[PDB]
Amino acid sequence: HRSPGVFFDSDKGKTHSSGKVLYNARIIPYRGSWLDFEFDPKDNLYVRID
DNA sequence: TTATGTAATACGTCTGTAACTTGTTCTTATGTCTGTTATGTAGTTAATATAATTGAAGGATTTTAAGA
Repeated sequence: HRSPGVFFDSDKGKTHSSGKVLYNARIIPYRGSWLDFEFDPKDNLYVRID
């Protein structure tokens, strides 16, 4: 499985019309809720909870 | 020649078998009534107590309605 902790990933420029590689961070515990922090194509940082 | 008397032979026939049928008589299987016990239903309890719940997770593409 995936080790608990924080993983920093990117979409490799395959989502938006332009390249615009978008970066996100995901924290996963052994037990509990997930947290996500993404970048949008407008260069603003957003949060997702579960 | 012809009466006579035996003998073959064909037909009734008296009786022994068997089929058709009923009486009735006894036995048994079944349907029903009744009494008793277990099952199924229902109502009530009065320190006080006053916004769940449990997960779940590397998807990748299309098409089509709402929002602006």
